[PDB]
Amino acid sequence: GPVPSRARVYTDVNTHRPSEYWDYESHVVEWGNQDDYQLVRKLGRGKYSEVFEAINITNNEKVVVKILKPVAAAKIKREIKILENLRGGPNIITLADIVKDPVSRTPALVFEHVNNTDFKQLYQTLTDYDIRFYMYEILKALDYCHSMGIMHRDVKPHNVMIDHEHRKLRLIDWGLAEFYHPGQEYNVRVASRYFKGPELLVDYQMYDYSLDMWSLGCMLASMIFRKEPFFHGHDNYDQLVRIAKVLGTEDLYDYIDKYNIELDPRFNDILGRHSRKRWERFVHSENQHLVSPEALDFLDKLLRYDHQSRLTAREAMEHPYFYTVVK
Ligand SMILES: COc1ccc(C(F)(F)F)cc1-c1ccc(CN)cc1Cl
Repeated sequence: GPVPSRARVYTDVNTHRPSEYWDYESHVVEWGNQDDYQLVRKLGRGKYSEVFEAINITNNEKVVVKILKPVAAAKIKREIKILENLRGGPNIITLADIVKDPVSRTPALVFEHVNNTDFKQLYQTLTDYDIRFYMYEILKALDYCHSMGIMHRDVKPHNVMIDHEHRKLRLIDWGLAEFYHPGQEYNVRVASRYFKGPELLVDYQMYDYSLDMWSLGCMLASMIFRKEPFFHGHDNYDQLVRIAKVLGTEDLYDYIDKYNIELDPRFNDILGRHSRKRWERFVHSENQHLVSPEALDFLDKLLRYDHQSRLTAREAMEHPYFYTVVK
C-alpha cells in the first residue's frame, strides 16, 4: 500500500499539548447572548455559512456574524476549538463570541470586523513591494497555526482579508481546518480546485501543513505572472494535468513512486509526457514589474510535487524574496 508520511516540522505539537487542546468533541461551548448583536447587511453566503455585517450594541463596535448552515453545524466544535486555540495569533481572525441564531437554530460565530478591499483592486493594483509585504503577513499566520498543530486546508484569496488602507491582513474561514496528528489519514476533498495540492489530486491521505504551502504558491504564481488562476483545471483530473504541463511528468512519477501511490488509470488517456518548464517562460512585458530572480526562486521552492520537499512557513520567511520588506 502507500508509504506513510509525516510532517518534517511540528510533528509533536498535539502530543506535547493536553487532550483538551485538540479533542474538540469534548469542548463545551460557552454561549453568549444573540441579542447583543444587530444584523445590518448580508455580506455573502457560501456552501457552509451566511455572513453579515453587524453591530455589537453593548460596546457599539462593528462585528461580522457568520451563521452556520446545518451541514456546517455538525463540525462547528472543530472550528470553534481551532478559533479559540489560535485567538491572538498574528493575522488570525479574532473570534469575539458564539451565539445561537434564533431563526436558523444554529450557531453563529461573531468575529472582529475587517474592512476588506475588493479583490479586483487588490489583484490589479498591488505592487511588487505590496505582494512581498502581504505574502510575509500570510506566512506569519501560517507558521503560527502550523506551530500550533493546525493546518488551514483552504488557503485561497477569498479566505485572505486585506484592509489595504490600514495594511492589515487576516486569514479567515477556519471551517475546513484540522488538527495535525502524525499518521492520520485525512479527507482529500478539501481546498478549492485551483489551490489543491498534488497530494489531494493523487488521493494521498497522509498529508500535513505543507498542503497550505502549495496553496500559497498557487496564489503567488497567479499574482506575479498575471494568470488567474495559475493552474486552470476544468475538473480535479485536468487540474493535475495543468500542474504537470508546468512541473513536468518525470517529477510527478518520482513523487508517486516515492510514496508507492498508483495514479488513477483514467490519467492514461489525458496526462501525456511533459518536461519541467523554467519559470522565466511565464514572464512577459505585462508582468515583468512583479517578477524577480528571488520571486521565481521562492515560487520554485513552494510549488513542488513532494509535500515533504516544499519550504515550511518558517523557512519561507527566511527567503531573499522578503529581504526588501520592512521588518
Ligand atoms: C491571487 O490573490 C492573491 C495573491 C497574492 C497575494 C499577496 F501576495 F499579496 F499576498 C494576495 C492575493 C489576494 C488575497 C486576497 C484577496 C481578496 N480577498 C485578493 C487578492 Cl489579489
